[PDB]
Amino acid sequence: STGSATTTPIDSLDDAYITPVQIGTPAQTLNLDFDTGSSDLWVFSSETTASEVDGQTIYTPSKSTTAKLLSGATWSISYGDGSSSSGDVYTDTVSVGGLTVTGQAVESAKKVSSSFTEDSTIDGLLGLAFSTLNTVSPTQQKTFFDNAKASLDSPVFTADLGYHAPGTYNFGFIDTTAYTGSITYTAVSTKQGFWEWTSTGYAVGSGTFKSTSIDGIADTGTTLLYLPATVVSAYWAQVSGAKSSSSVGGYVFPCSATLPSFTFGVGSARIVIPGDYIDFGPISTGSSSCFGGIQSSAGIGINIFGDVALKAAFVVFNGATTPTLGFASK
Repeated sequence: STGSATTTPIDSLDDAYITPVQIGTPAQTLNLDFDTGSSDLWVFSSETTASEVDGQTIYTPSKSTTAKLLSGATWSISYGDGSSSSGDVYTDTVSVGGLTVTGQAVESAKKVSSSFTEDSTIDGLLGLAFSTLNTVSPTQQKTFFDNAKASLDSPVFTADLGYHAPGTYNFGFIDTTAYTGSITYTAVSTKQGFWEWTSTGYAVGSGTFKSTSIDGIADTGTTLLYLPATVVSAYWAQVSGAKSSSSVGGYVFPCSATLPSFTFGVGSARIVIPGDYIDFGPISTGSSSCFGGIQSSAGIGINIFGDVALKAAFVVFNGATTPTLGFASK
């Protein structure tokens, strides 16, 4: 089997991407944030504290003839941005782009933190990291991809995120029309539960490539590109007036600037992030200070190849017995 679904930016900045997902019988379609950095499929629901729902579409398990309470199971998750959610668990039928999994754990939110409530466009998350990170207790549950894998034509999914435009998540096949050149595959460590890999270096604009190993994670659920402070300083030094602002929370730059590109290495191959992809717009409405899309990872503990990087590539998440990642230009 295969599936193919369009993913759409939630706003004009590409702050996140939503993909429609069918849950239950009859189908209830929710727009979920596909997150290769986490491993829970959780949704706003009829169980979510009413004051914490503000415009989201909810899953109502009592209206699904295939929903079953997973007795005794609870979940609770905290994300790198400080947001969180928790609740109980159903199993139900879940379809993405024509690919169907029966008995998928659908984690129903009883509580969500303010940033989820405040984002009316995201009805939940669909985790695509390794199932070892799934938070369901006392019986850990499998991701949608893990459950689908054996049925897929090939045990892979691909992320093709757009810049200021829709893109595609495919399951079970590699669309050879969706990228240019060849796909360069690189090793993955699953020891932390992430799609963790080592970039071979970087360049800023037209500058020379610096060969240096940068371990980080391919994370569709993180907006920006988080890299070591040395790398980030080298990038922003090429932008007149750019500075790191403690009060804003990262590098800012004059909105009048033209940003240089940023290149990252995948083996001997190179992925070029155009400068425009690094512009996240005014820090507050009407400001002439703009927020940068490349930020320091120093306070995180891990480097994160988030959407800013991934949207410049066609990315293969290869879930073969030994997982690997593939990157192609497009």
